[PDB]
Amino acid sequence: GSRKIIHVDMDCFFAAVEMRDNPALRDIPIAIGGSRERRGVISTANYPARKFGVRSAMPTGMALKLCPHLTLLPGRFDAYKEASNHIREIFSRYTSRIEPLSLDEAYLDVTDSVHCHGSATLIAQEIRQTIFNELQLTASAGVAPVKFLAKIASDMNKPNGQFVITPAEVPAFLQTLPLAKIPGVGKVSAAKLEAMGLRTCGDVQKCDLVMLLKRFGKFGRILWERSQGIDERDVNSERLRKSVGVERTMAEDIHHWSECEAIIERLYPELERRLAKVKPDLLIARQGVKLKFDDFQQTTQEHVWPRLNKADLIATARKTWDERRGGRGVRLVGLHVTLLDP
DNA sequence: TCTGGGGTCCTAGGACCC
DNA sequence: CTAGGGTCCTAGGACCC
Ligand SMILES: Nc1ccn([C@H]2C[C@H](O)[C@@H](COP(=O)(O)NP(=O)(O)OP(=O)(O)O)O2)c(=O)n1
Ligand SMILES: [Mg+2]
Ligand SMILES: [Mg+2]
Repeated sequence: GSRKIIHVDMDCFFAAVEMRDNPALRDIPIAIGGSRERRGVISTANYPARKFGVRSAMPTGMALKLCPHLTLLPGRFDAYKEASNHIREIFSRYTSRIEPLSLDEAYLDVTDSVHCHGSATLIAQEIRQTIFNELQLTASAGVAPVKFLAKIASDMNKPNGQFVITPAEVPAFLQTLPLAKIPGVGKVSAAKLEAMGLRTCGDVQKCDLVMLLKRFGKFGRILWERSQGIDERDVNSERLRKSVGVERTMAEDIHHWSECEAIIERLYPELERRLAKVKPDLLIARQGVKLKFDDFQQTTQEHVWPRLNKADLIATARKTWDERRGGRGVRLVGLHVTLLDP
């Protein structure tokens, strides 16, 4: 039969949090990101800032050119994590089939429920209302027979709204639905599709799957599927974090290896703590290092390793710095571990 | 404007053992 | 009648939040 998926997405998450915890903001253009001297980027802006065209992933200086009297906050992640924990707890009250995607997003599966007589509409409605009650903070939601359509639905009545797609409304919805709205279809893909001539799902509904498979491979057949309205993916409930990293971007490029080693030594204790929380004994399936150069090119050097240790990371780093650097300076130094299957 | 810090999933391409 | 060609790694892209 038809499944019942709800996707929930907080509104302007970080900015919403700083707004609630300080309404002295609330009406000024603010953004969470790094400082311009520290070569930072906008993590998120509120609507008064977006008004000036300030977006997430935008370099901070650019956001400042668009909004000089922007109020930039560094971030308070433990609070965001508190809110995430909270809304997840709320999600549980209605179902066990919950797949978190981030601090502020999740998929919920509710096709087997008595909570609103089967009304995904009313359960979503509730969830949002109690998020506003308990957390004093808004939320938007989408409802659909499949994941990606619930994702797309949760945007369509944003902010503090919800939207519901029924199996009856799907082909109508799909005929004029732009490809760039489907998750996983970013600007590169959305360009290749333009050259190919594809803009709506309805355009893909009438092409040749052999072609998409030849020019896109996987996440090419997916497009054909989603355009036909198929997404047989399921809420995972026990999806676990496969990797953990810690990386730092410096205010000035470094050109001395001593600087690099020093930075690795400042970063490792932080890779320690975070690892000592999924595996307090220090797992490792693989470990590795990351260098970003002045020309904004990066390289990662990882390998199979038994257990987390600094010496191997510094060896690998001294080697990555002597073999891939090419006289360049480095803006970013990073540490990284992959984790085991169980 | 001069571009973060976390992560996900795919793929090419090399290297090694058979 | 000095394997080649298949596996399994690593590096990197694209995308997500
Ligand atoms: N590039 C990005 C995008 C998201 N994030 C963080 C900041 C956001 O508050 C949070 C939520 O992701 P998001 O839903 O895409 N953005 P946000 O909730 O602020 O906007 P809306 O969902 O209301 O449109 O992730 C980030 O740090 N870097
Ligand atoms: Mg989001
Ligand atoms: Mg959001």
